[PDB]
Amino acid sequence: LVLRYAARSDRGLVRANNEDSVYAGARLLALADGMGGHAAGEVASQLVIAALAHLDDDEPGGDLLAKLDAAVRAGNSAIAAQVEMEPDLEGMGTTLTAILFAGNRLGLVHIGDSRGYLLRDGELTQITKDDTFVQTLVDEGRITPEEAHSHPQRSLIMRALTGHEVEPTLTMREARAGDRYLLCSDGLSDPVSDETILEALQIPEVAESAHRLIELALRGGGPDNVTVVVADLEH
Ligand SMILES: [Mn+2]
Ligand SMILES: [Mn+2]
Ligand SMILES: [Mn+2]
Repeated sequence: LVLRYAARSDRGLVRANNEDSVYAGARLLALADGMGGHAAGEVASQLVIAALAHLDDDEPGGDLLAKLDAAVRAGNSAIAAQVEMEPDLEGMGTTLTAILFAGNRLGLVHIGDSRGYLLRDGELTQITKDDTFVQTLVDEGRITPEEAHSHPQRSLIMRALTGHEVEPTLTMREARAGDRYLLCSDGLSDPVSDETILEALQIPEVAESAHRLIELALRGGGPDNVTVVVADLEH
């Protein structure tokens, strides 16, 4: 199995700079939505993606999940070390969603409100859980999935890599030929619904699909940095 991918990142129409970072290679897809004043979010997302990049070089083998886990923790430690060197960066952090492929298996690591999706046999499923305030309220039965869509704090992030102790979610999944994956920052999914994302993901060529996702986000106002990685598994 091989990966045919397209990655696209845009500042949007509002923000002064782009604090999303993204990696896409032969076996690793990774997306980090950074935050922090004075472009410190660029630093956090860069540091975490750089720590994961080496996972692209070799077949993971036995402990694919432990290797993903170690890379994420190494990125988180790099943030802590960078804050030590320049204490004015305190507060900076980033989400991370990444998939590492190994034949008919993949490892998924996730923290924050970036998203991973699978499109398989015409059906779209979100394979990550949002660390947002509305997700906390849904888990407690305080609101319904429907009221979450209009809640003023619906994009509010509750957990991220900030250089402190963290436990990201690690999942092993089955991967199939014909699958299409999407990684995205909340700059896509805040303005664009899953119904619309699905239509864009059925565009045959991966680069045209990714372009369309960015276009739709910008048509919804482009309030945030928007980043996507669209990838196909083929024979
Ligand atoms: Mn950001
Ligand atoms: Mn958000
Ligand atoms: Mn964002």
